[PDB]
Amino acid sequence: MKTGRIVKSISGVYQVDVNGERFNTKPRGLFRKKKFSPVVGDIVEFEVQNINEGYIHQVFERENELKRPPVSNIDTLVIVMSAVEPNFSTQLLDRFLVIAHSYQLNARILVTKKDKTPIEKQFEINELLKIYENIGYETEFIGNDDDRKKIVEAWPAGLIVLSGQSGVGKSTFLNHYRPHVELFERQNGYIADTPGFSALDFDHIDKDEIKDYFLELNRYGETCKFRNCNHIKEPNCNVKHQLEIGNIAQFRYDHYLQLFNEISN
Amino acid sequence: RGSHMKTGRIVKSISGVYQVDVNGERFNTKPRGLFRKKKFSPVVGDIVEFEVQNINEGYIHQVFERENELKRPPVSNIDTLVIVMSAVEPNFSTQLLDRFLVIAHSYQLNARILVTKKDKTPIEKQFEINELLKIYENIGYETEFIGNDDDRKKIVEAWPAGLIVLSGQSGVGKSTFLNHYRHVELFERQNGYIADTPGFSALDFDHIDKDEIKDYFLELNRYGETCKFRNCNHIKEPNCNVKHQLEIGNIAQFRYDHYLQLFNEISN
Ligand SMILES: [Zn+2]
Ligand SMILES: [Zn+2]
Repeated sequence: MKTGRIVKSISGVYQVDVNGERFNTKPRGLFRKKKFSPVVGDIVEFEVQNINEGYIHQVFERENELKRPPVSNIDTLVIVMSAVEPNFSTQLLDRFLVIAHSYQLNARILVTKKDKTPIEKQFEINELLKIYENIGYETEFIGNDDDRKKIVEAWPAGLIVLSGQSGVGKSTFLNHYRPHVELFERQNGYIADTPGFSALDFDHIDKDEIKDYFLELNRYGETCKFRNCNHIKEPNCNVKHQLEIGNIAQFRYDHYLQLFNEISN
Repeated sequence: RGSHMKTGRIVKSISGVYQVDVNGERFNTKPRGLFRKKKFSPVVGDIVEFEVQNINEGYIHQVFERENELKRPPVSNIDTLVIVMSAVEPNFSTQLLDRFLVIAHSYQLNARILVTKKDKTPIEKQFEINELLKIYENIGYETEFIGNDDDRKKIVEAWPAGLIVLSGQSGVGKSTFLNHYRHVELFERQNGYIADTPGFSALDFDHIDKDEIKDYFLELNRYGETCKFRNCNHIKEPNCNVKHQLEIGNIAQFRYDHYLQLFNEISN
């Protein structure tokens, strides 16, 4: 028996990587079901046959997954934002982070097009990224002067998936590895060759979960007077309080309220 | 207005006054003479009978025989020792966990296993760890694997009734469980109490003989019953059921390996 990640799917043959060695595996004889469809990202236990073939015994229960593209067990969603063309937007970035955590994904932030960004504007984005760093995210600000392969190689261990709108430069990263979805090797893991549905979407989300996905509202929410305080019109609200003494950025709370209202309608 | 003689647990010990919890009510008790005359040696966790004096104080009558204890810190009558290990920072070690379980059972403590930092752990490593925890489960331990997402107060509340002591080394996430509650003190929870402790160490080559080690590998204990050899240490003895169960996969190699290393280490 061997364990590894499915990196490639084609006509019901699943290619599992085990310590850099590829095995062309299939489902064992019995399996056809609603719970019988492996995806790229799946961790499987398989029995070796014919040197580099095998028969999948179990698919481990997925920690997470996306439907478009179909990919499971994502270790880090990199949210890719351009500094210009279009302008860096905390409204958009806050939306993306919320959707990331709605799918249970760890996220980090990558800003592109530094070399096309006026330095005064660069310094504005820097102070904004420090508020995201306060909240708990890793942030990077790059342009054409930075080695993209080494950026990708240095990201945390495991499966990287890139997410972000068209034209932010995701393919500039994905073409150091590439030329449906396939995983490619990094020194300490993998990267998917297809972005996470680009401008990512929420799937099902209720108005009461949004505060969970603002990680600082989540934290500061723990002592709000009301049990399930939405931090909107509740008295004795510690989010309102931490906002008032400046440990929550106003744009974060503004975006929270906008999204809360959007989801209710 | 209540009864005269009461039984409960010492939750706090400060300068010769022993605070005793009787059904959620605290009584500050001591021996009924000069503190000098050293009559009782009570420890946090002790079950004691006292006579009620001046409303919410008392005279200790009797400390019941300890079912178990630690000397460091000094705490008796532990219902569950929770061994807290990180998945990462530092890396999960079946070597260290096996050692901790041996110390635990050497003090006749029931143990369970808590792994932290799931959220900092690459998913492929998480599944490796889930696969190792299933082996400890087959051996008969309760196991949990948590990160930041999980509700601590809730987990710490859902553990078996009575006194929980968390044990594990520096920087593993233990402080985080206790902050929903706050030498040593017990804090009330629904269904019992909880306390802290800084992990084990010089407790192996402290009171354990080479011949006891196999008692505290719970599956070696159980399989050892039908070894032909008297006092079988499962090393080179023939007609060894441990060696046999191992050969057919009922004992994990890493368990037998850790047993062998520890045995050789205590032969010094
Ligand atoms: Zn609130
Ligand atoms: Zn034996």
